[PDB]
Amino acid sequence: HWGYGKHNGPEHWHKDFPIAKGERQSPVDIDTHTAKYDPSLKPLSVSYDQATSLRILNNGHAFNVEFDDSQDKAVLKGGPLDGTYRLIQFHFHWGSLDGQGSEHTVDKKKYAAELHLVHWNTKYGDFGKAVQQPDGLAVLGIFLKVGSAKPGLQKVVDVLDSIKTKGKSADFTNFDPRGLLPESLDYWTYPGSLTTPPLLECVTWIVLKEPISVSSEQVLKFRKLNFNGEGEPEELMVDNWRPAQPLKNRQIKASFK
Ligand SMILES: NS(=O)(=O)c1ccc(SCc2ccc(Cl)cc2)s1
Ligand SMILES: [Zn+2]
Repeated sequence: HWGYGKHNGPEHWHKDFPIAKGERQSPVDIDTHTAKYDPSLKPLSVSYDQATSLRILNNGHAFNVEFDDSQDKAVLKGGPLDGTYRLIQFHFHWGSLDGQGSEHTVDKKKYAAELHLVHWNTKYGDFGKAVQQPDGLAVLGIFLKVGSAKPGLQKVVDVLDSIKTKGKSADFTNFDPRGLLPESLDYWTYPGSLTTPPLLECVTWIVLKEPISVSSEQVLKFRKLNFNGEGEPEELMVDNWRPAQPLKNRQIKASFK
């Protein structure tokens, strides 16, 4: 199976998922000087007051915090988007060391981690249908830097010891994802893909400019997770990021001057 190791990592993925070498792959480097301010972009609308978290799952690649997406409870709209996109899950990508971990980069800078809030376009009815469409998903990406703790992250951190290994899940209700946002919703946006297999070219990416800060201690607990299943040789869950891919024929737009 695919993963992040030496033998099954990003440089191998194209052998089973040829779209890995496609024309709208993610992540990318965001060249801040080349990104054009687009005064026609809207403020984003992040409506998470009725979000219903259900469960957290170690899927062998990351951990996903899952939401009830059976009604418009937690939705993303506006910005570059047409229509309404429902929150299904969030997850992170992180490094073995603070100097790497993000998937997007900003003028080649790597952040310690990157949060992805994954949303699907309601016009397609369910997530599986959405990922087959070029405007099927909207992923809100937020960089993490190490400094002061993020108080709204600690609930997530504290449940990680209960889902150490692949396939473990735990009940995770009443978690408010608004506590993971930065102050500003200034963003860059471009058309891209999933950053893991199957690498489908179905995402409008919205990457916030302002990182959140989390503590060393919080990230260290991410790095205690395991890629392996229970009882299997321990492989720490670290460096679960895909590097930047060719920009090709795409324009990154900025919401801000
Ligand atoms: N890291 S990311 O681009 O946000 C991300 C990669 C993978 C997803 S959900 C993966 C997947 C894709 C297709 C199906 Cl049908 C079920 C799950 S979001
Ligand atoms: Zn992701």
